[PDB]
Amino acid sequence: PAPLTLIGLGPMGQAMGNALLDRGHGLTVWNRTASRADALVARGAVRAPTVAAAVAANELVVLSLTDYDAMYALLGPAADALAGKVVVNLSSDTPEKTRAGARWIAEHGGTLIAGGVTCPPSGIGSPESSAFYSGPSAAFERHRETLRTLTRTDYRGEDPGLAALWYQIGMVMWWNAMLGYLQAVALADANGLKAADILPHASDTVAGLPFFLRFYADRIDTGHHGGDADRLAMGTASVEHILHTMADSGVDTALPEAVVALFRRGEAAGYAENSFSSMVELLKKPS
Amino acid sequence: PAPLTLIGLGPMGQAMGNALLDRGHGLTVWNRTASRADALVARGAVRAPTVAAAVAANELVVLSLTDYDAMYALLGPAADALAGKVVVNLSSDTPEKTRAGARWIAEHGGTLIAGGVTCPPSGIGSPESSAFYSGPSAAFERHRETLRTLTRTDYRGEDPGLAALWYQIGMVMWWNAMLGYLQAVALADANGLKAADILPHASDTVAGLPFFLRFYADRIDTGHHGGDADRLAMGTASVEHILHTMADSGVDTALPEAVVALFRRGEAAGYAENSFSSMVELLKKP
Ligand SMILES: NC(=O)c1ccc[n+]([C@@H]2O[C@H](COP(=O)([O-])OP(=O)(O)OC[C@H]3O[C@@H](n4cnc5c(N)ncnc54)[C@H](OP(=O)(O)O)[C@@H]3O)[C@@H](O)[C@H]2O)c1
Ligand SMILES: NC(=O)c1ccc[n+]([C@@H]2O[C@H](COP(=O)([O-])OP(=O)(O)OC[C@H]3O[C@@H](n4cnc5c(N)ncnc54)[C@H](OP(=O)(O)O)[C@@H]3O)[C@@H](O)[C@H]2O)c1
Repeated sequence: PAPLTLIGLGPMGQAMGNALLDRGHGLTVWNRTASRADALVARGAVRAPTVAAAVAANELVVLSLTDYDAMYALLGPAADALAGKVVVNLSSDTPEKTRAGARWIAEHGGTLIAGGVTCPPSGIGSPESSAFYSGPSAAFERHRETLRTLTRTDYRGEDPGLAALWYQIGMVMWWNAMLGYLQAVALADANGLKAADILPHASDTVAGLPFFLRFYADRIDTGHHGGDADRLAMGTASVEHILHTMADSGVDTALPEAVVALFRRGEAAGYAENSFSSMVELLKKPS
Repeated sequence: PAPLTLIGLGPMGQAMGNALLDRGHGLTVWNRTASRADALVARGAVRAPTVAAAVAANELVVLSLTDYDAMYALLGPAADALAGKVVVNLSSDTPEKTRAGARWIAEHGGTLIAGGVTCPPSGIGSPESSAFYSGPSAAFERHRETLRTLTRTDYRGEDPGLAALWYQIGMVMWWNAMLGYLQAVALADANGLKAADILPHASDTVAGLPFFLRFYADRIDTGHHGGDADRLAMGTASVEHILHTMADSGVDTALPEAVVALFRRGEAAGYAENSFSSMVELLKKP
């Protein structure tokens, strides 16, 4: 196993450091809050005295930070010593800001590989986990085996904005679903029900969603949103029932209102008799 | 196989009527659009000439209409014939509209059992189909074996609105995830990808949700909102990245702004260093 540097020891960074040590990689770590490296150092990791020494310790530098602005904040002061470094940035950001980070790293002599890890910390090191990757192909294949200690690698191409784009595409569905979980848990609590009580029904509901994703993927791609499978106006009545159920129980309604608002736009565009998938045409319009 | 009356012959009522005839139930049907009963009547179902005759023909009356206002419009003129009837209303609506409907059926001598079917029409009669049920237990227990012809019966309690409540609880996440799929498709199309291209990743995303449902289940229930797996402030940046990715790609941001606004309410309430699950404290009833 190759040696490498890991900067950023939040929930994800902690998990990566433990999985890299599990594999036997000579690991050099650094974190702004130094205390978060203690457990990894006790397991055999080398604590870098500074972030510059961390970068200098290896060719491969992995970052697990909140966003790309934290990269400039951490790597900025000693950016002159980034020449010849391979910076694998596993932080979420937009495709535009991801490209900007790649441009900034190249201008200082390094090369940036963009990554988007699609698993929680407990998923690091497991082969069922995956992560999108885009950036320079040669530098990626040169460090793919080390990156495969963390997750499976899904290389998307040369443009660094690709991995960030793919990460956002899945996360917009994920946050929508999990905020609906909190919304469902809040409704259950107002009626004397726990998250553990609604867990089986909530899990069965989301587990059947792939069948509908497949059924509507083919239909959306033909560009025709016929109301033969479902009628948007019936979806409006359904989400309105959710909203009023929430309000009747005294539960916050901010997100149910936003859902109803989009259906009302679908009806305002004349899509009442078409499938609810027709709203993908409103969603493609700017603003 | 007890006889019963079925009113409401849309796609759901059609499947129930066929499933009942399959098992051998004596079926009286009526629909506002009378031609909808043609296939069921050719199969042996008795067509009632009026809604009054339909209600008077049996003790068990099953409704499969749009909402509970449709029950008032339909049964209102025949409200006298409701005395002694057991109305099993399988239409989806809010718990409160269900409770008002139960009081209305009680005011006219009957008793209402509410049902929340969690399967499409093609699931009716299938063994793995299920429906929530609420209302007076004795009236439900006397007709449970007939209702079990349609789906499995999941009795949830005496409160008539309980069946609708459980239906709504599952539907919050279903619509949130499905609408998010449309958002992902639109973002994908603005960047040269089709729904077929992001379908495998979208399927992985939703199929991995039950792990996160279990992970945050007992944490939310015990009030443990620690930031060992996630900090809310990190999620704020993440949903801000989605929002500006939508904006940069020139697609709609209405729901991404609504998601960002909720996260910022979490920070505003002092939860920035807690897990994102702590936002349930903001969504809860006083
Ligand atoms: N959490 C997840 O489950 C998960 C999974 C996949 C993707 N991601 C992405 O992975 C990244 C890491 O998230 P996370 O949850 O592991 O942790 P996080 O809470 O976002 O923090 C990660 C690290 O960023 C550092 N950091 C943030 N802002 C900084 C700044 N201005 N200057 C210096 N250091 C800064 C923190 O340093 P300190 O230790 O000093 O605070 C911390 O070590 C994010 O981009 C996230 O979207 C999250
Ligand atoms: N279909 C599903 O995927 C599904 C799954 C779960 C449960 N459900 C719930 O099951 C119920 C029925 O589903 P569906 O697809 O059959 O709905 P639908 O197609 O809208 O059927 C509505 C039925 O109610 C009748 N109706 C509506 N308004 C009326 C009024 N004012 N007076 C008299 N009759 C009236 C209609 O009669 P006409 O024929 O004369 O128009 C029709 O028979 C809904 O509440 C739905 O949410 C549906």
